[PDB]
Amino acid sequence: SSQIRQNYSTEVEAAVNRLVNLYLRASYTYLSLGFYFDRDDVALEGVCHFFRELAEEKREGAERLLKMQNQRGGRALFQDLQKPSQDEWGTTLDAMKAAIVLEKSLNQALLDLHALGSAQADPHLCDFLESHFLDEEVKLIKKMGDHLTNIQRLVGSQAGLGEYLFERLTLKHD
Amino acid sequence: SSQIRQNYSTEVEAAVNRLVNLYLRASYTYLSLGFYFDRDDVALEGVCHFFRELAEEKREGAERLLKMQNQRGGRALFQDLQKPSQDEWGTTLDAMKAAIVLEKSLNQALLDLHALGSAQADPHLCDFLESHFLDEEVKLIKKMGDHLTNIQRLVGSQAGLGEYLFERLTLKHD
Amino acid sequence: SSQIRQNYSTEVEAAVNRLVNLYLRASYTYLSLGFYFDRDDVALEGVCHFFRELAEEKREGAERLLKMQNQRGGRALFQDLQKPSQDEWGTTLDAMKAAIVLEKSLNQALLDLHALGSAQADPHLCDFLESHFLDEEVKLIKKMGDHLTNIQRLVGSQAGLGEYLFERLTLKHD
Amino acid sequence: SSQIRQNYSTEVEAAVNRLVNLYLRASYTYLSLGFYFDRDDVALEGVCHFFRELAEEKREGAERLLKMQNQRGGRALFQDLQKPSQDEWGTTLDAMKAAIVLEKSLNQALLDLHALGSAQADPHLCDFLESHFLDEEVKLIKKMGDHLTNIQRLVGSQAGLGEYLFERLTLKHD
Repeated sequence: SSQIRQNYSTEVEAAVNRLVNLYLRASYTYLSLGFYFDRDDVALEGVCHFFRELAEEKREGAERLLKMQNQRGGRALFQDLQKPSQDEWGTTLDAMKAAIVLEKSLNQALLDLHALGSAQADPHLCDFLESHFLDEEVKLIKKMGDHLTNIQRLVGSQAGLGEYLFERLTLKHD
Repeated sequence: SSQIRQNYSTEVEAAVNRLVNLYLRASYTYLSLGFYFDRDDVALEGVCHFFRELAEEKREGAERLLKMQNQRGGRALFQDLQKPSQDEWGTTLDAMKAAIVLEKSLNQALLDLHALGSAQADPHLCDFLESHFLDEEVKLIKKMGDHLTNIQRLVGSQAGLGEYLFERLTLKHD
Repeated sequence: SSQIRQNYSTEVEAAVNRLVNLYLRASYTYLSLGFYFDRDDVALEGVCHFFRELAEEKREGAERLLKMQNQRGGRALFQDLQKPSQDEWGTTLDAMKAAIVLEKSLNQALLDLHALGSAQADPHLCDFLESHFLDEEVKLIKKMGDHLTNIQRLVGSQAGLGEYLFERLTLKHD
Repeated sequence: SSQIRQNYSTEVEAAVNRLVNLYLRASYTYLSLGFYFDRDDVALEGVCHFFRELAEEKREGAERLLKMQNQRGGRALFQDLQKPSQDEWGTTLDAMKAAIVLEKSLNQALLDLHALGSAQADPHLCDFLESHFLDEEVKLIKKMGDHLTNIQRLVGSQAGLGEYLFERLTLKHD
């Protein structure tokens, strides 16, 4: 193993490596969601921008885990990154419902790793997770929850106008 | 009684103490109205913000009365604060109708205390009330009157879109 | 329930709601303590000040819990707010002793909610509490412990003068 | 009478003239109180400043009334100014006691003039009095009430030390 490793289990090392793949795959998904709203036949700039920023955020989440792996003396392993589940993502409502499901599963994975951390008695991992990932995740899912109920009230009324105005007044103005 | 008290009646002292409870209870109500519009399933940020600022304003109104009580040589008494009448507040229209009724009754209470003040021949109380509470109250109820007729024109048309746009263009932009 | 709620239990939702009531009621207690020391026959401005700033702090502690409730997917419920235990609070010593007892029970409430959070396996709650309430509470109860021993040495020597000097050199100068 | 005079009664005109004398005499009393605390055998600088600033305030109050008399079309009449009731004023406690009694009588005079103003239906006089004198008077009598209970707790412990620390920490530092 390596000279610096201390109270870092193979069970956690392997789970951190699996979580890096999940973050990296969420990133790839948001890259796909963002460039779909840039198509000339979808053309919702604010929505493209929303998903592109989250792509970057998840890539950074994966790098932060990758660096931690190395601080603890673990060794990183990279697996294939499955392409995003869909190639066309629908409307803003369909894309937001897809994104919150995605975030929810990333959050479950953090929660599972944290439970491992405490089972393994690793206070540093538990802290690392609580400090950088657990709250960010709770805030993001609430933002997305908020966006869903606002898209749902607009789109119920007049779907095309609703999508344009949400993108216009919430995503290009908040 | 206390060395500084002069032309301050027990009838007014008791009414000021009752008005502190009313302000404090209005504050608690606006705290409840504001955090309802923050729920992920209501998600109207501007409306949450409107009621949260009024919560603060009413708490300050109660403190201003509390300080006056002490300047006049009266003694403050605090009673229980009843929880807000409702736990879920409806839509922006239902919340604004509830708020203007609330303001109207606070205003009636000021008006009643002012009438006491003049019956008791207390020029300072009458001035204190006219200077800090009576005009603020008249302006606030007119603002709320204005908001009601604007929410009512939007919501008549397309209710969901109407609520989003009011929150968007009047409360996040005025 | 709500689309965003995840790993948030009823035990804890219910417990945050009651802790909101405790904070709000501590807030109301300090309002009373602060305005008591403003009475012309007590006249200790630094003490009035001390307790008024704690009233603001506990009201904000309650709003911070209320905002988290909504981020997690929980639903806020407000109960009546019991009036402060006393109407007249005695001397600075009697007031500090009551205040440290109040903070101690607030702290026990946080400590019990923290224990719930971990029994329920809620890492985010435990983190939120550790980050915003647990340390602030330890530091405040120490500041108050310090203040009691200083008031006790002063007041032991000469009562009136000891209260005046503590208010003058510790509360109007620290 | 004068081309500008309108709804100004001869009763109010005369009462303003008597209030000018009261203010001017209160001013003369504070001039005396202030230079008494400047005597080398009293030597309480903060107490001297306190009463000298009030002397100046009362002379300005008298000038405010005189300018009003002229705006209303009234005619000012000046009577003899009786010398202060005492030539030696005792201790800070005795001097504060005397001063609060002086402000109380000035305040009763304002109140009685206000009552006249309303009996005569003089809205401008009532406003003038409310705006410039009635509140200033309620805050000053509270400050003096605060000062008396602070001097009484000090002086009750060790009279010479109590007077020195009051002058030192409240009047040279508040």
